[PDB]
Amino acid sequence: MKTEEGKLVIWINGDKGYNGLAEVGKKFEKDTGIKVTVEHPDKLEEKFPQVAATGDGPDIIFWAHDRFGGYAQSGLLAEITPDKAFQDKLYPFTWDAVRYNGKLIAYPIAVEALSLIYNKDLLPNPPKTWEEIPALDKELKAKGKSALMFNLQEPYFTWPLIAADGGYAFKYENGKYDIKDVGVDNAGAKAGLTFLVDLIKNKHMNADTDYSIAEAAFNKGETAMTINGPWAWSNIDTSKVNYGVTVLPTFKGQPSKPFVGVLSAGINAASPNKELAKEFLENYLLTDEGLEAVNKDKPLGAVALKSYEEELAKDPRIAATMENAQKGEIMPNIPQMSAFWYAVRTAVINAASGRQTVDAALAAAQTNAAAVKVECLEAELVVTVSRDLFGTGKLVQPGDLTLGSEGCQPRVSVDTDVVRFNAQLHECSSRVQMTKDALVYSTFLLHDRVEVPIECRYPRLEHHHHH
Ligand SMILES: OC[C@H]1O[C@H](O[C@H]2[C@H](O)[C@@H](O)[C@@H](O)O[C@@H]2CO)[C@H](O)[C@@H](O)[C@@H]1O
Ligand SMILES: [Ca+2]
Ligand SMILES: [Ca+2]
Ligand SMILES: [Zn+2]
Ligand SMILES: [Zn+2]
Ligand SMILES: [Zn+2]
Ligand SMILES: [Zn+2]
Ligand SMILES: [Zn+2]
Repeated sequence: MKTEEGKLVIWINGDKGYNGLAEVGKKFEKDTGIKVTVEHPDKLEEKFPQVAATGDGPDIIFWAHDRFGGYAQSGLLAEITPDKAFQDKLYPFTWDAVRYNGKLIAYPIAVEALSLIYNKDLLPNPPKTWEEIPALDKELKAKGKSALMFNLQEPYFTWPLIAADGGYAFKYENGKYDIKDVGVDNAGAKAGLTFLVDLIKNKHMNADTDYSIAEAAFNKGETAMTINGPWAWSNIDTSKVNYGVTVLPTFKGQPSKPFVGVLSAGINAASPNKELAKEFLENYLLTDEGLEAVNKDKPLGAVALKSYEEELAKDPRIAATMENAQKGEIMPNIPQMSAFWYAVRTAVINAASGRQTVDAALAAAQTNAAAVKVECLEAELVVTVSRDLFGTGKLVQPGDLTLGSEGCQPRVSVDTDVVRFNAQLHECSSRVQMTKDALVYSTFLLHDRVEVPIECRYPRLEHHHHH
Protein backbone atom coordinates (compact mmCIF):
# COMPACT_ATOMS: atom_id res chain seq x y z
CA MET A 1 0.00 0.00 0.00
CA LYS A 2 1.22 3.51 -0.86
CA THR A 3 -0.57 4.45 2.34
CA GLU A 4 1.68 3.40 5.27
CA GLU A 5 1.20 4.09 8.97
CA GLY A 6 2.65 7.21 10.56
CA LYS A 7 3.26 8.69 7.08
CA LEU A 8 1.15 10.95 4.78
CA VAL A 9 0.90 10.66 0.97
CA ILE A 10 -0.94 13.29 -1.06
CA TRP A 11 -1.96 13.25 -4.71
CA ILE A 12 -2.53 16.57 -6.42
CA ASN A 13 -2.91 17.33 -10.11
CA GLY A 14 0.32 18.31 -11.82
CA ASP A 15 -0.83 21.81 -12.82
CA LYS A 16 -1.53 22.90 -9.22
CA GLY A 17 0.94 24.25 -6.67
CA TYR A 18 2.50 20.94 -5.61
CA ASN A 19 5.92 22.20 -4.36
CA GLY A 20 4.17 24.87 -2.27
CA LEU A 21 2.01 22.18 -0.70
CA ALA A 22 5.34 20.42 -0.04
CA GLU A 23 6.50 23.44 1.98
CA VAL A 24 3.27 23.12 3.99
CA GLY A 25 4.34 19.48 4.19
CA LYS A 26 7.80 20.12 5.64
CA LYS A 27 6.33 22.61 8.17
CA PHE A 28 4.18 19.65 9.36
CA GLU A 29 7.20 17.36 9.73
CA LYS A 30 9.21 19.93 11.72
CA ASP A 31 6.19 20.06 14.04
CA THR A 32 5.20 16.37 14.29
CA GLY A 33 7.92 14.21 12.69
CA ILE A 34 5.31 12.73 10.31
CA LYS A 35 6.77 12.99 6.81
CA VAL A 36 4.52 14.35 4.09
CA THR A 37 5.06 13.12 0.53
CA VAL A 38 3.16 14.91 -2.24
CA GLU A 39 3.12 13.42 -5.75
CA HIS A 40 1.47 14.23 -9.04
CA PRO A 41 0.57 11.14 -11.11
CA ASP A 42 -0.70 11.51 -14.67
CA LYS A 43 -4.44 11.06 -15.18
CA LEU A 44 -4.65 10.87 -11.41
CA GLU A 45 -8.40 11.51 -11.46
CA GLU A 46 -8.62 8.09 -13.09
CA LYS A 47 -5.73 6.37 -11.29
CA PHE A 48 -7.27 7.05 -7.86
CA PRO A 49 -10.54 5.10 -8.32
CA GLN A 50 -8.63 2.02 -9.59
CA VAL A 51 -6.03 1.69 -6.85
CA ALA A 52 -8.27 2.76 -3.93
CA ALA A 53 -10.61 -0.03 -5.10
CA THR A 54 -8.20 -2.41 -3.42
CA GLY A 55 -7.29 -0.06 -0.55
CA ASP A 56 -4.27 1.29 -2.42
CA GLY A 57 -3.54 4.91 -3.33
CA PRO A 58 -2.95 8.07 -1.29
CA ASP A 59 -4.14 9.26 2.08
CA ILE A 60 -5.40 12.52 0.54
CA ILE A 61 -6.59 13.16 -3.03
CA PHE A 62 -6.87 16.70 -4.41
CA TRP A 63 -9.28 17.31 -7.31
CA ALA A 64 -12.19 19.44 -8.51
CA HIS A 65 -15.22 18.46 -6.44
CA ASP A 66 -17.06 16.95 -9.43
CA ARG A 67 -15.33 13.56 -9.35
CA PHE A 68 -15.82 13.08 -5.62
CA GLY A 69 -19.46 11.98 -5.75
CA GLY A 70 -18.42 9.05 -7.93
CA TYR A 71 -15.51 8.24 -5.63
CA ALA A 72 -17.80 8.26 -2.58
CA GLN A 73 -20.47 6.13 -4.26
CA SER A 74 -17.91 3.38 -4.88
CA GLY A 75 -17.11 3.58 -1.15
CA LEU A 76 -13.55 4.82 -1.55
CA LEU A 77 -13.91 8.00 0.54
CA ALA A 78 -13.79 8.67 4.28
CA GLU A 79 -16.50 10.93 5.75
CA ILE A 80 -14.76 13.95 7.26
CA THR A 81 -15.41 15.10 10.84
CA PRO A 82 -15.04 18.89 11.16
CA ASP A 83 -16.70 20.66 14.10
CA LYS A 84 -19.07 23.66 14.12
CA ALA A 85 -16.07 25.96 14.84
CA PHE A 86 -14.34 25.10 11.58
CA GLN A 87 -17.36 24.95 9.27
CA ASP A 88 -18.03 28.62 10.01
CA LYS A 89 -14.45 29.39 8.87
CA LEU A 90 -15.09 28.64 5.13
CA TYR A 91 -17.79 29.79 2.69
CA PRO A 92 -21.04 27.80 2.92
CA PHE A 93 -21.01 27.83 -0.87
CA THR A 94 -18.00 25.49 -0.80
CA TRP A 95 -19.17 23.05 1.90
CA ASP A 96 -22.32 22.35 -0.12
CA ALA A 97 -20.04 21.44 -3.05
CA VAL A 98 -18.27 18.69 -1.04
CA ARG A 99 -21.50 17.14 0.27
CA TYR A 100 -23.02 13.88 -1.06
CA ASN A 101 -25.93 11.83 0.37
CA GLY A 102 -26.01 14.34 3.26
CA LYS A 103 -22.44 13.55 4.19
CA LEU A 104 -19.38 15.69 3.83
CA ILE A 105 -16.91 13.66 1.78
CA ALA A 106 -14.06 16.15 1.36
CA TYR A 107 -12.54 19.48 2.43
CA PRO A 108 -13.13 22.39 0.02
CA ILE A 109 -9.91 24.32 -0.73
CA ALA A 110 -10.50 26.92 -3.49
CA VAL A 111 -12.99 27.98 -6.19
CA GLU A 112 -11.94 27.88 -9.84
CA ALA A 113 -13.45 29.38 -12.99
CA LEU A 114 -12.20 29.86 -16.51
CA SER A 115 -11.53 33.51 -17.27
CA LEU A 116 -10.31 34.96 -20.58
CA ILE A 117 -6.67 36.07 -20.44
CA TYR A 118 -5.33 38.60 -22.94
CA ASN A 119 -2.19 40.42 -24.08
CA LYS A 120 -2.70 44.11 -23.43
CA ASP A 121 0.29 44.93 -25.67
CA LEU A 122 -1.22 43.10 -28.67
CA LEU A 123 -4.86 43.79 -27.86
CA PRO A 124 -5.50 46.62 -25.36
CA ASN A 125 -9.27 46.09 -25.67
CA PRO A 126 -10.55 42.52 -25.32
CA PRO A 127 -13.55 41.51 -27.45
CA LYS A 128 -16.86 41.52 -25.64
CA THR A 129 -18.45 39.03 -28.03
CA TRP A 130 -17.61 35.66 -29.53
CA GLU A 131 -18.90 36.90 -32.89
CA GLU A 132 -16.19 39.62 -32.98
CA ILE A 133 -13.34 37.08 -32.99
CA PRO A 134 -13.14 35.73 -36.56
CA ALA A 135 -12.77 39.32 -37.84
CA LEU A 136 -10.31 40.16 -35.08
CA ASP A 137 -8.22 37.16 -36.15
CA LYS A 138 -7.89 38.17 -39.80
CA GLU A 139 -6.55 41.57 -38.83
CA LEU A 140 -4.21 39.90 -36.34
CA LYS A 141 -2.91 37.24 -38.74
CA ALA A 142 -1.78 40.06 -41.04
CA LYS A 143 0.58 41.07 -38.25
CA GLY A 144 1.98 37.56 -37.72
CA LYS A 145 -0.25 36.81 -34.73
CA SER A 146 -3.57 35.11 -33.81
CA ALA A 147 -6.65 36.13 -31.82
CA LEU A 148 -7.39 33.17 -29.55
CA MET A 149 -5.76 29.86 -28.60
CA PHE A 150 -7.01 27.52 -25.86
CA ASN A 151 -7.23 23.83 -24.95
CA LEU A 152 -9.62 22.27 -27.45
CA GLN A 153 -8.87 18.74 -26.25
CA GLU A 154 -10.63 18.91 -22.89
CA PRO A 155 -14.40 19.64 -22.56
CA TYR A 156 -13.78 21.85 -19.55
CA PHE A 157 -12.44 24.47 -21.92
CA THR A 158 -15.01 24.58 -24.70
CA TRP A 159 -18.08 24.17 -22.47
CA PRO A 160 -18.47 27.79 -21.43
CA LEU A 161 -19.33 28.50 -25.06
CA ILE A 162 -21.69 25.53 -25.54
CA ALA A 163 -23.64 26.22 -22.38
CA ALA A 164 -23.87 29.88 -23.42
CA ASP A 165 -26.99 29.73 -25.62
CA GLY A 166 -28.63 27.19 -23.28
CA GLY A 167 -26.52 24.06 -23.01
CA TYR A 168 -26.51 22.12 -19.75
CA ALA A 169 -25.24 18.84 -18.26
CA PHE A 170 -28.05 17.21 -16.28
CA LYS A 171 -31.46 18.74 -15.61
CA TYR A 172 -31.98 19.77 -12.00
CA GLU A 173 -35.70 19.39 -11.23
CA ASN A 174 -36.83 19.13 -7.59
CA GLY A 175 -33.42 19.19 -5.92
CA LYS A 176 -32.31 16.08 -7.82
CA TYR A 177 -30.54 15.63 -11.15
CA ASP A 178 -32.52 13.65 -13.72
CA ILE A 179 -29.71 11.45 -15.05
CA LYS A 180 -31.63 10.74 -18.28
CA ASP A 181 -32.08 14.43 -19.19
CA VAL A 182 -28.90 15.71 -20.79
CA GLY A 183 -28.78 19.16 -22.34
CA VAL A 184 -25.91 18.54 -24.74
CA ASP A 185 -28.18 17.81 -27.72
CA ASN A 186 -30.38 20.94 -27.62
CA ALA A 187 -30.40 23.86 -30.10
CA GLY A 188 -28.37 26.20 -27.86
CA ALA A 189 -25.68 23.57 -27.50
CA LYS A 190 -25.67 22.97 -31.27
CA ALA A 191 -25.29 26.73 -31.72
CA GLY A 192 -22.27 27.06 -29.44
CA LEU A 193 -20.45 24.12 -30.98
CA THR A 194 -21.20 25.04 -34.59
CA PHE A 195 -19.73 28.46 -34.10
CA LEU A 196 -16.67 26.80 -32.60
CA VAL A 197 -16.46 24.30 -35.48
CA ASP A 198 -16.45 27.24 -37.93
CA LEU A 199 -13.65 29.00 -36.10
CA ILE A 200 -11.78 25.74 -36.82
CA LYS A 201 -12.99 25.53 -40.45
CA ASN A 202 -12.12 29.17 -41.18
CA LYS A 203 -8.59 28.48 -39.91
CA HIS A 204 -9.24 30.86 -36.95
CA MET A 205 -8.35 27.95 -34.63
CA ASN A 206 -6.63 24.60 -35.16
CA ALA A 207 -8.43 21.40 -34.12
CA ASP A 208 -5.21 20.00 -32.66
CA THR A 209 -4.50 22.72 -30.08
CA ASP A 210 -4.05 21.32 -26.57
CA TYR A 211 -3.20 22.76 -23.15
CA SER A 212 0.57 22.92 -23.63
CA ILE A 213 0.41 24.33 -27.19
CA ALA A 214 -1.98 27.15 -26.25
CA GLU A 215 0.05 27.92 -23.12
CA ALA A 216 3.33 28.37 -25.02
CA ALA A 217 1.72 30.27 -27.92
CA PHE A 218 0.40 32.87 -25.46
CA ASN A 219 3.33 32.99 -23.06
CA LYS A 220 5.65 33.45 -26.06
CA GLY A 221 3.56 36.26 -27.57
CA GLU A 222 2.16 34.50 -30.63
CA THR A 223 -1.50 34.68 -29.58
CA ALA A 224 -3.57 37.55 -28.25
CA MET A 225 -5.97 35.65 -26.05
CA THR A 226 -6.33 32.37 -24.22
CA ILE A 227 -8.82 30.73 -21.89
CA ASN A 228 -7.55 29.33 -18.62
CA GLY A 229 -7.73 29.34 -14.80
CA PRO A 230 -5.86 30.90 -11.81
CA TRP A 231 -3.12 28.22 -11.95
CA ALA A 232 -1.95 29.42 -15.37
CA TRP A 233 -0.98 32.84 -14.01
CA SER A 234 2.18 31.55 -12.33
CA ASN A 235 3.74 30.92 -15.74
CA ILE A 236 2.33 33.97 -17.56
CA ASP A 237 3.90 36.07 -14.81
CA THR A 238 7.29 34.53 -15.72
CA SER A 239 7.04 35.27 -19.44
CA LYS A 240 6.67 38.96 -18.44
CA VAL A 241 3.86 39.12 -21.02
CA ASN A 242 1.68 42.10 -20.16
CA TYR A 243 -1.71 40.60 -19.53
CA GLY A 244 -5.09 41.06 -17.97
CA VAL A 245 -7.85 38.72 -16.89
CA THR A 246 -11.41 39.60 -17.93
CA VAL A 247 -14.92 38.26 -18.49
CA LEU A 248 -15.23 35.66 -21.24
CA PRO A 249 -16.88 36.77 -24.50
CA THR A 250 -20.64 36.56 -24.99
CA PHE A 251 -22.49 34.48 -27.55
CA LYS A 252 -25.74 35.45 -29.26
CA GLY A 253 -25.87 38.20 -26.67
CA GLN A 254 -25.61 35.80 -23.74
CA PRO A 255 -22.60 35.22 -21.50
CA SER A 256 -20.29 32.22 -21.37
CA LYS A 257 -21.19 29.86 -18.56
CA PRO A 258 -18.05 28.22 -17.26
CA PHE A 259 -18.39 25.31 -14.92
CA VAL A 260 -17.34 26.44 -11.50
CA GLY A 261 -15.18 23.92 -9.68
CA VAL A 262 -14.20 23.67 -6.03
CA LEU A 263 -10.71 22.27 -5.46
CA SER A 264 -11.36 19.66 -2.78
CA ALA A 265 -9.07 17.39 -0.71
CA GLY A 266 -10.44 13.91 0.10
CA ILE A 267 -9.35 11.34 2.67
CA ASN A 268 -8.95 7.78 1.54
CA ALA A 269 -11.44 5.31 3.02
CA ALA A 270 -8.60 2.76 3.31
CA SER A 271 -6.07 5.16 4.91
CA PRO A 272 -4.80 4.33 8.42
CA ASN A 273 -3.93 8.01 8.97
CA LYS A 274 -7.43 9.53 8.79
CA GLU A 275 -6.74 11.67 11.87
CA LEU A 276 -3.18 12.76 11.02
CA ALA A 277 -4.59 13.83 7.65
CA LYS A 278 -7.60 15.51 9.27
CA GLU A 279 -5.00 17.57 11.16
CA PHE A 280 -2.80 18.40 8.18
CA LEU A 281 -5.70 19.75 6.15
CA GLU A 282 -7.54 21.50 9.00
CA ASN A 283 -4.68 23.22 10.82
CA TYR A 284 -1.77 23.50 8.38
CA LEU A 285 -3.27 23.66 4.88
CA LEU A 286 -6.64 25.35 5.56
CA THR A 287 -5.00 28.32 7.29
CA ASP A 288 -4.14 31.88 6.27
CA GLU A 289 -0.49 30.91 6.43
CA GLY A 290 -0.74 27.58 4.59
CA LEU A 291 -2.94 28.52 1.63
CA GLU A 292 -0.42 31.30 0.99
CA ALA A 293 2.25 28.64 0.48
CA VAL A 294 0.30 27.02 -2.35
CA ASN A 295 -1.28 30.16 -3.86
CA LYS A 296 2.29 31.46 -4.06
CA ASP A 297 3.38 28.42 -6.13
CA LYS A 298 0.33 28.26 -8.34
CA PRO A 299 -2.58 30.59 -7.60
CA LEU A 300 -5.47 28.63 -6.10
CA GLY A 301 -8.07 31.17 -7.31
CA ALA A 302 -10.78 32.46 -4.98
CA VAL A 303 -9.71 30.59 -1.83
CA ALA A 304 -12.58 29.20 0.29
CA LEU A 305 -11.06 30.17 3.68
CA LYS A 306 -13.04 33.37 4.38
CA SER A 307 -10.08 34.70 6.33
CA TYR A 308 -7.58 34.78 3.41
CA GLU A 309 -10.07 35.07 0.55
CA GLU A 310 -10.91 38.54 1.87
CA GLU A 311 -7.25 39.55 2.26
CA LEU A 312 -6.74 38.44 -1.33
CA ALA A 313 -9.90 39.38 -3.25
CA LYS A 314 -8.51 42.85 -4.06
CA ASP A 315 -6.82 41.31 -7.09
CA PRO A 316 -8.36 42.26 -10.47
CA ARG A 317 -7.54 38.78 -11.72
CA ILE A 318 -9.59 37.02 -9.01
CA ALA A 319 -12.14 39.77 -9.57
CA ALA A 320 -12.55 38.49 -13.14
CA THR A 321 -12.50 34.89 -11.91
CA MET A 322 -15.48 35.66 -9.66
CA GLU A 323 -17.41 37.47 -12.35
CA ASN A 324 -17.05 34.42 -14.59
CA ALA A 325 -18.11 32.08 -11.78
CA GLN A 326 -21.23 34.23 -11.49
CA LYS A 327 -22.30 33.67 -15.09
CA GLY A 328 -21.39 30.00 -14.65
CA GLU A 329 -23.24 27.13 -13.05
CA ILE A 330 -21.63 24.75 -10.52
CA MET A 331 -20.54 21.22 -11.37
CA PRO A 332 -22.80 18.33 -10.35
CA ASN A 333 -20.87 15.78 -8.28
CA ILE A 334 -23.03 12.78 -9.19
CA PRO A 335 -21.33 9.56 -10.40
CA GLN A 336 -22.61 9.82 -13.95
CA MET A 337 -20.70 13.11 -14.17
CA SER A 338 -17.60 11.32 -15.51
CA ALA A 339 -19.69 9.63 -18.26
CA PHE A 340 -20.87 13.10 -19.17
CA TRP A 341 -17.32 14.40 -19.40
CA TYR A 342 -16.30 11.56 -21.64
CA ALA A 343 -19.41 11.89 -23.84
CA VAL A 344 -18.75 15.60 -24.45
CA ARG A 345 -14.97 15.13 -24.80
CA THR A 346 -15.58 12.80 -27.69
CA ALA A 347 -18.33 14.96 -29.19
CA VAL A 348 -16.20 18.13 -29.41
CA ILE A 349 -13.22 16.20 -30.77
CA ASN A 350 -15.28 14.37 -33.43
CA ALA A 351 -17.06 17.55 -34.46
CA ALA A 352 -13.89 19.61 -34.72
CA SER A 353 -12.10 16.89 -36.70
CA GLY A 354 -15.11 16.43 -38.98
CA ARG A 355 -15.43 12.79 -37.91
CA GLN A 356 -19.05 13.48 -37.06
CA THR A 357 -21.42 16.35 -37.92
CA VAL A 358 -22.21 18.62 -34.97
CA ASP A 359 -25.76 17.26 -35.07
CA ALA A 360 -24.78 13.58 -34.99
CA ALA A 361 -21.94 14.30 -32.53
CA LEU A 362 -24.17 15.96 -29.93
CA ALA A 363 -26.97 13.49 -30.59
CA ALA A 364 -24.56 10.75 -29.52
CA ALA A 365 -23.27 12.74 -26.56
CA GLN A 366 -26.73 12.29 -25.13
CA THR A 367 -26.98 8.48 -25.33
CA ASN A 368 -23.34 8.05 -24.32
CA ALA A 369 -23.86 10.11 -21.15
CA ALA A 370 -27.37 8.91 -20.34
CA ALA A 371 -27.13 5.21 -21.16
CA VAL A 372 -23.57 4.01 -21.84
CA LYS A 373 -20.52 3.03 -19.77
CA VAL A 374 -17.35 1.98 -21.59
CA GLU A 375 -14.71 -0.10 -19.85
CA CYS A 376 -11.44 -0.92 -21.61
CA LEU A 377 -9.58 -4.16 -20.84
CA GLU A 378 -6.35 -5.38 -22.49
CA ALA A 379 -7.36 -6.84 -25.89
CA GLU A 380 -11.11 -6.68 -25.28
CA LEU A 381 -13.49 -3.89 -24.26
CA VAL A 382 -16.81 -3.94 -22.48
CA VAL A 383 -19.74 -1.75 -23.37
CA THR A 384 -22.69 -1.58 -20.97
CA VAL A 385 -25.88 -0.09 -22.48
CA SER A 386 -28.64 0.92 -20.05
CA ARG A 387 -31.86 -0.74 -21.35
CA ASP A 388 -33.93 2.41 -20.95
CA LEU A 389 -32.27 4.92 -23.29
CA PHE A 390 -34.02 8.15 -22.26
CA GLY A 391 -36.23 7.28 -19.27
CA THR A 392 -39.25 6.33 -21.44
CA GLY A 393 -39.72 2.90 -19.83
CA LYS A 394 -39.49 1.68 -23.42
CA LEU A 395 -36.62 -0.81 -23.39
CA VAL A 396 -34.69 -1.87 -26.48
CA GLN A 397 -34.05 -5.41 -27.73
CA PRO A 398 -30.44 -6.59 -28.20
CA GLY A 399 -31.10 -6.47 -31.99
CA ASP A 400 -31.48 -2.68 -31.98
CA LEU A 401 -27.88 -2.22 -30.80
CA THR A 402 -24.90 -2.83 -33.08
CA LEU A 403 -21.22 -2.52 -32.22
CA GLY A 404 -18.10 -2.18 -34.35
CA SER A 405 -17.48 -2.97 -38.03
CA GLU A 406 -19.04 -5.88 -39.92
CA GLY A 407 -16.62 -8.59 -38.79
CA CYS A 408 -17.16 -7.58 -35.17
CA GLN A 409 -19.14 -10.37 -33.50
CA PRO A 410 -19.37 -9.51 -29.81
CA ARG A 411 -20.88 -11.71 -27.10
CA VAL A 412 -24.13 -10.14 -25.91
CA SER A 413 -25.20 -10.66 -22.30
CA VAL A 414 -28.78 -9.41 -21.77
CA ASP A 415 -30.12 -8.64 -18.29
CA THR A 416 -33.39 -6.72 -17.69
CA ASP A 417 -31.55 -3.55 -16.59
CA VAL A 418 -28.69 -3.58 -19.15
CA VAL A 419 -27.43 -5.13 -22.37
CA ARG A 420 -23.75 -6.00 -22.17
CA PHE A 421 -21.23 -6.07 -24.98
CA ASN A 422 -18.00 -8.00 -24.54
CA ALA A 423 -15.93 -7.41 -27.67
CA GLN A 424 -12.53 -8.22 -29.15
CA LEU A 425 -10.62 -4.90 -29.42
CA HIS A 426 -8.61 -5.43 -32.61
CA GLU A 427 -11.50 -7.26 -34.26
CA CYS A 428 -14.10 -4.60 -33.38
CA SER A 429 -12.21 -1.32 -33.65
CA SER A 430 -13.01 0.87 -36.65
CA ARG A 431 -9.87 2.98 -36.34
CA VAL A 432 -6.72 3.22 -34.25
CA GLN A 433 -4.93 6.55 -33.83
CA MET A 434 -1.26 6.89 -32.91
CA THR A 435 0.02 9.85 -30.88
CA LYS A 436 3.41 10.66 -29.32
CA ASP A 437 2.56 8.71 -26.16
CA ALA A 438 -0.95 7.25 -26.74
CA LEU A 439 -2.94 4.84 -28.91
CA VAL A 440 -6.68 5.53 -29.24
CA TYR A 441 -8.93 2.78 -30.54
CA SER A 442 -12.27 3.98 -31.88
CA THR A 443 -15.52 2.29 -32.90
CA PHE A 444 -19.26 3.10 -33.02
CA LEU A 445 -22.36 1.74 -31.28
CA LEU A 446 -25.51 2.28 -33.40
CA HIS A 447 -29.11 2.46 -32.07
CA ASP A 448 -32.61 3.19 -33.55
CA ARG A 449 -29.78 6.14 -36.99
CA VAL A 450 -27.62 7.38 -34.07
CA GLU A 451 -23.92 6.42 -33.72
CA VAL A 452 -22.31 6.62 -30.26
CA PRO A 453 -18.51 6.57 -30.29
CA ILE A 454 -16.79 3.87 -28.22
CA GLU A 455 -13.23 4.87 -27.51
CA CYS A 456 -10.29 3.30 -25.68
CA ARG A 457 -6.95 4.90 -24.84
CA TYR A 458 -3.79 3.10 -23.88
CA PRO A 459 -0.16 4.19 -23.80
CA ARG A 460 2.00 3.20 -26.81
CA LEU A 461 4.31 0.94 -24.72
CA GLU A 462 1.69 -1.87 -24.98
CA HIS A 463 2.99 -2.74 -28.47
CA HIS A 464 6.08 -4.57 -26.98
CA HIS A 465 4.73 -7.10 -27.25
CA HIS A 466 1.54 -8.95 -28.27
CA HIS A 467 -0.69 -5.84 -27.91
O1 LIG B 1 -12.01 18.42 -19.13
C1 LIG B 1 -12.90 17.68 -18.28
C2 LIG B 1 -12.40 17.81 -16.83
O2 LIG B 1 -12.58 19.18 -16.43
C3 LIG B 1 -12.40 19.41 -15.01
O3 LIG B 1 -11.05 19.22 -14.71
C4 LIG B 1 -10.38 20.48 -14.77
C5 LIG B 1 -10.03 20.86 -13.36
O4 LIG B 1 -11.22 21.06 -12.62
C6 LIG B 1 -9.26 22.16 -13.41
O5 LIG B 1 -9.00 22.60 -12.06
C7 LIG B 1 -7.95 21.98 -14.17
O6 LIG B 1 -7.04 21.12 -13.43
O7 LIG B 1 -8.23 21.52 -15.51
C8 LIG B 1 -9.11 20.38 -15.60
C9 LIG B 1 -9.60 20.20 -17.09
O8 LIG B 1 -8.55 19.71 -17.94
C10 LIG B 1 -13.18 18.45 -14.12
O9 LIG B 1 -12.90 18.73 -12.77
C11 LIG B 1 -12.81 17.02 -14.49
O10 LIG B 1 -13.58 16.13 -13.71
C12 LIG B 1 -13.17 16.81 -15.95
O11 LIG B 1 -12.87 15.46 -16.34
CA1 LIG C 1 -31.48 15.73 -24.31
CA1 LIG D 1 4.69 30.49 -7.99
ZN1 LIG E 1 3.52 14.41 -12.24
ZN1 LIG F 1 -13.07 34.38 -41.05
ZN1 LIG G 1 -4.97 -6.80 -35.87
ZN1 LIG H 1 -0.05 -4.73 -21.62
ZN1 LIG I 1 3.74 -14.07 -30.45
